[PDB]
Amino acid sequence: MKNIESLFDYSAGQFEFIDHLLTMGVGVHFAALIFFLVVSQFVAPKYRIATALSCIVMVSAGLILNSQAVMWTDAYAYVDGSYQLQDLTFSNGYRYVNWMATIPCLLLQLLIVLNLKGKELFSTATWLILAAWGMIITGYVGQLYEVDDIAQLMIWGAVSTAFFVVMNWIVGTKIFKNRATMLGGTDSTITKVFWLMMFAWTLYPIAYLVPAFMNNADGVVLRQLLFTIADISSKVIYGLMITYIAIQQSAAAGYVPAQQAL
Ligand SMILES: CCCCCCCC/C=C\CCCCCCCC(=O)OC[C@H](O)CO
Ligand SMILES: *C/C=C(C)/C=C/C=C(C)/C=C/C1=C(C)CCCC1(C)C
Ligand SMILES: CCCCCCCC/C=C\CCCCCCCC(=O)O
Ligand SMILES: CCCCCCCC/C=C\CCCCCCCC(=O)O
Ligand SMILES: [Br-]
Ligand SMILES: [Br-]
Ligand SMILES: [Br-]
Ligand SMILES: [Br-]
Ligand SMILES: [Br-]
Ligand SMILES: [Br-]
Ligand SMILES: [Br-]
Repeated sequence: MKNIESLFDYSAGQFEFIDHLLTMGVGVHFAALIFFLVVSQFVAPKYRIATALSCIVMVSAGLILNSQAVMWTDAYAYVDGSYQLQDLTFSNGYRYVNWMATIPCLLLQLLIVLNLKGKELFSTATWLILAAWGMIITGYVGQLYEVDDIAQLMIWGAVSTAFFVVMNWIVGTKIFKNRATMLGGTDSTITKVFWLMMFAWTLYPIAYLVPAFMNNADGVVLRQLLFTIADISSKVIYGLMITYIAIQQSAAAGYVPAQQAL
């Protein structure tokens, strides 16, 4: 009731497009899961946790997308030419709770391939996860108001954006100060990962603001489209680049299965 999805009836085309976006997302993540599983054997032990974290992200995201898909079809029924709300079973909040889990995994695998270790790894990961959780929690509270109090959505979103900016400053600083440690030419690749991250993660706050500038059924569809683009880019494409960096550094470090795989 606190999300704009509950305010509208949906045409068959809108309803089925959203359903298909979610089910396609399930398939893409679970297909990627198998890929990350199989290639982990070609990653040196020092970096293998990075590929395992991608497996965890894939199944976490895939399970939540699958839950959303079923909740979507549970909540609406085709009545008198449109899909109409029948039950209070759909909200975007499950995405937020999930981010609490997937964002730390995405950040940790970056720090691993940057060759951080020991106290700097633990300390950097701690500040980053705290900043990320602050961002997610304040965003979560904000979107509880996307129907009733747009002013409060904006203020919680400004607080959330402050955490986001500080998080990105930490990430960028560690990347640019440590890329000279990277092997196999991946000092060039990691800079592209950072820019991919900036692009993909910024799509989420744009989706968060849809209720302010497109409060109608097509805005609901656009938000799910943006989430889909952002999810694939921030989790799947990002994970593929992290895995490439892990294998390339594994090979440059003399790990034979990595060398043969490449
Ligand atoms: C809610 C309103 C708040 C509005 C606030 C607007 C400020 C945005 C400016 C920068 C964002 C920081 C993004 C992080 C970019 C990377 C920075 C970095 O990596 O620094 C390089 C380092 O200094 C070299 O070694
Ligand atoms: C796979 C999911 C990812 C990488 C989620 C990332 C989410 C964000 C970067 C969220 C950012 C937000 C803001 C900066 C302000 C508005 C509220 C959020 C939480 C959507
Ligand atoms: C309040 C929340 C704080 C959460 C802090 C999280 C701490 C995570 C610390 C680092 C995890 C590293 C574990 C994997 C080791 C990889 C090193 C390697 O195998 O080469
Ligand atoms: C239970 C798991 C959550 C772990 C939280 C620990 C990390 C803390 C990070 C920043 C907290 C930001 C506080 C925002 C809460 C105010 C919203 C409200 O209470 O209405
Ligand atoms: Br239609
Ligand atoms: Br239509
Ligand atoms: Br190793
Ligand atoms: Br997720
Ligand atoms: Br179905
Ligand atoms: Br490259
Ligand atoms: Br939201």
